[PDB]
Amino acid sequence: DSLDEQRSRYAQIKQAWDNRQMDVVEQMMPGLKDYPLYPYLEYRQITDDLMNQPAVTVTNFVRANPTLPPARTLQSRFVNELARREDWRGLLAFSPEKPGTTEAQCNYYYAKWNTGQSEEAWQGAKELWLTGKSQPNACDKLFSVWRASGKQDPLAYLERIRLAMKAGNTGLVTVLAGQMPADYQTIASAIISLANNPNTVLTFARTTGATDFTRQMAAVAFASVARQDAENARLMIPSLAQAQQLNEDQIQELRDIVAWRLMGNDVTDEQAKWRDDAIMRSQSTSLIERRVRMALGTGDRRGLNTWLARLPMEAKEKDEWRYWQADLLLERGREAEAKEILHQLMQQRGFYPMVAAQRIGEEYELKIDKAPQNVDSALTQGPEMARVRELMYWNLDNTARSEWANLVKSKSKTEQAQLARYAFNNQWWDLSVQATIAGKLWDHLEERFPLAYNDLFKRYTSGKEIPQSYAMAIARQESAWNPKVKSPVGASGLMQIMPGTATHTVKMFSIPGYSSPGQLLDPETNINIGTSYLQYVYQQFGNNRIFSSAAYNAGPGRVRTWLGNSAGRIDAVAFVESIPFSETRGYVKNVLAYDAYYRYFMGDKPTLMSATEWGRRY
Ligand SMILES: CC(=O)N[C@H]1[C@H](O[C@H]2[C@H](O[C@H](C)C(=O)N[C@@H](C)C(=O)N[C@H](C)C(=O)O)[C@@H](NC(C)=O)[C@@H]3OC[C@H]2O3)O[C@H](CO)[C@@H](O)[C@@H]1O
Repeated sequence: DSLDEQRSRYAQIKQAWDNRQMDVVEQMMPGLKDYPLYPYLEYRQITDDLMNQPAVTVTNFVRANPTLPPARTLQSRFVNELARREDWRGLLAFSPEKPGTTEAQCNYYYAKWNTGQSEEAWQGAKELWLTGKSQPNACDKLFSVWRASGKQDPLAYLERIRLAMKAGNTGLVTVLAGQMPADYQTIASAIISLANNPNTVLTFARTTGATDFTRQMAAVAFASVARQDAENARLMIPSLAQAQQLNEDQIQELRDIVAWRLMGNDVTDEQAKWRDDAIMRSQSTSLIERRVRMALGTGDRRGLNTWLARLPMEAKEKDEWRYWQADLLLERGREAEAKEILHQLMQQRGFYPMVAAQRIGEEYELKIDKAPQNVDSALTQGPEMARVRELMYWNLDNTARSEWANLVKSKSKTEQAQLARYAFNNQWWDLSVQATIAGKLWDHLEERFPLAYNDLFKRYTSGKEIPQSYAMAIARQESAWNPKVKSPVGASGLMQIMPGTATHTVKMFSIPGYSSPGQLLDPETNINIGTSYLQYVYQQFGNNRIFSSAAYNAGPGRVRTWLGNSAGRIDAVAFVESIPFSETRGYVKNVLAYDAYYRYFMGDKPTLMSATEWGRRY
């Protein structure tokens, strides 16, 4: 036998298994014991009949496979199965210690109650209870018996209502208030009315006794009101402060909430004056930073000087604010002071350090730390690495990511760098990036930005205007090179393409052969459709990477709106910094920095922006 022959038998047993040709599977299983992925076959077998599995079988499998990701998750999964059987005694015999998942934890504590360990059951219940998040259905029975015991502190009950409200979990706020303990029954209806409609906040505030609880509840609803109508909330502050006898800090929080909603282009002069007075009296760093961005996005020089100065000392340490301090100093004719800041920025890694270099006409120096010459360690020769090798061979990147996560975890920086280089050497691009992240190897640029799917990117950009380096930068930011990754919202593959976008792109470009979003997990298909849409927004916005990256992330419409706001009054850097969506702003910064890294590894000059992008009016 050989690894090569086992690979064929492995693919064949999975094929038979998928067809439920169990006679073939039973005959083939024994002959695959020496294949690295045999534990995955055993796991599938055990879970196939989990409802009839004795605990001893599960315990034995979990103990025999300590580094197998699914063996680790089987612990919590079986705890849930024992709960389903109502085998409380068995659950604790199988899992004497608190399990890993929340659902399993709910069942673990209910098992404790069922076996006479009430005090311990209550300690766990309270810990699972104190969250604004909706917990697993399994916890319902636990919270119920906990409350029925008389040991549930009513203050803890009211506290979860506060947490739920803050989390925006109004459905939970309502359910809790609907089952309100007698202690707080008098305000139950008011709370339900507040969660149902935040516009009842003034009524809520006036009809309930002002306490820390009602003040916090009202403050959350107030922010919901400000989001729907900033003026309505602005005008309500006096009455709310009087209704709840709010102190200075509490009144300022209300001012901050409204100020956040008056950052639009449509604000009146009265609203703008009120907003700026509120921000002047604020202690909120993020609010002041948003105001600075408003000055940057409108070309307001005096405003930039004023608001940058209002930032607390700590915020002024940030790369962006240091650059904008230098920008102000340059215009003031303080060359030496400004250029020393820019030179200090150039010594660091990132977007601004590269902007600093281009600003003063100096070539940016990439700091590249090399991994060790020898990457072969005990970690690269053990059984877990052998499983990683097989998983990657079958293109099971998500499954391999979990194995790799265990392998790089709790390792020295040296070992994590060797693992990154080992992955890099084997062209396991996503694993290479994953190891650099785990080890925080930020200056190991070669392993952080591998030339992944190079031939495909070249082929699919040769007929387009978007640079190959640019398409790769976008992919790097989107998927960290894992072709099988999907976001919570459904974005898929290397370029994180949404199903709707793929369909719309295929139609717009008359691309053949696309019939299912599942194909987005194929590297070539993903790169084909992704480079197509990227080229679309690129040409639509005049071959400008700031606009195309922002459009790829937030959509063409948002970019048009932002450009209508700045209206040709600002420069490239101010446009990037003033982007109002933090996700898109960070996305653009990362992509521009990554494109420079890719140009470098391709042998081109890594200048941050083209002369056209750098000099254009925004
Ligand atoms: C698969 C997916 O969800 N993709 C979305 C992508 O999400 C990234 C995102 O990465 C950010 C930039 C990050 O800082 N990640 C950490 C792990 C990191 O240290 N990165 C290093 C700088 C590096 O070298 O890469 C994170 N997501 C969020 C929501 O914050 C998270 O980490 C990796 C992925 O999940 O973000 C894109 C938008 O920026 C999105 O379009 C894409 O669907």
